[PDB]
Amino acid sequence: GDLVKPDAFSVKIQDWGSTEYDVTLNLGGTYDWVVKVKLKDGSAVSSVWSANKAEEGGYVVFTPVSWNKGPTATFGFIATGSEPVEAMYLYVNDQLWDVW
Repeated sequence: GDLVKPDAFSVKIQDWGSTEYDVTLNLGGTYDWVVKVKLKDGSAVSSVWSANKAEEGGYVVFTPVSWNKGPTATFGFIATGSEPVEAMYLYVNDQLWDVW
C-alpha cells in the first residue's frame, strides 16, 4: 500500500571501512517503532546506539530504548564493510511508514 509517512527517515552515512548509519525518525508521535534493516551477506552490526537489536527473518531489527520513542527519535549503528545496508524499513503498529 501507500507509505504512511514517507518523510519519516533522515539518514546520514559515513563509510571508512565499516559504515556508520545515523538514523533520525521524524515520527510526529511517540511509538513502539521498529526499523528492519537488510544487510549484505558477510556484514554484521558491530555498534548500536540508543536502540535494542534483534534478528528476525534474516533482517536486523532495531527497536527503541525506553526514552527514544519519538516524536523525534534518533539512533545509530555501525555495520562492517562498505555500505552494507541495502534497505531499511520503518514500521509503526504493523504498517510500513517509510523506506530508506
